[PDB]
Amino acid sequence: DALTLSSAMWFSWGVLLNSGIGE
Repeated sequence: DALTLSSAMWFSWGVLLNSGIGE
């Protein structure tokens, strides 16, 4: 439930980070 939904929301943002520094 909220575990996969939570960690998931967290994963997306973690991508954005490495996606801005990584391009």
